[PDB]
Amino acid sequence: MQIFVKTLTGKTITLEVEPSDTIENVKAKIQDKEGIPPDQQRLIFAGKQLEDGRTLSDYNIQKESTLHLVLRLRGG
Amino acid sequence: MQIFVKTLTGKTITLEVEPSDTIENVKAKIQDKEGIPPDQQRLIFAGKQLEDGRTLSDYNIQKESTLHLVLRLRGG
Repeated sequence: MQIFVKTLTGKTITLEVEPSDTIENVKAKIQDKEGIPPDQQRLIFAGKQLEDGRTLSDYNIQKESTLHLVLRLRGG
Repeated sequence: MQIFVKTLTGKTITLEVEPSDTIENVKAKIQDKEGIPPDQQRLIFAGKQLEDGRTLSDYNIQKESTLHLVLRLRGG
């Protein structure tokens, strides 16, 4: 299925994923596709930050669901 | 998600947090559970002493991760 990722600049990117994909997998797609390491990605769906070890199906993410990508430096 | 907190006496407590919860909010939760003021709490993950203004996700604190709690009096 196809889901969209919205950035804070208003850009929209697309991914082909499956319900079984974990959030870290989706962050890995964004890394290969856009060059951002997962350490710097935060994914938000329905106002909730998504947990790496859970799947897209755990969050009821369906086809043409829109996630929000937020870029973040890691903790110091 | 569930996190674990380890003290200097080997005791393990647990909390139900969100990836976006700030370290300030985790200390308040420990205050809810143990009555210890946040001022007296130092939270540590991977040897790093965490910053109250960062989120758990900024430190790669995830499902069933174990933080360490050290108690210290304020400066203050």
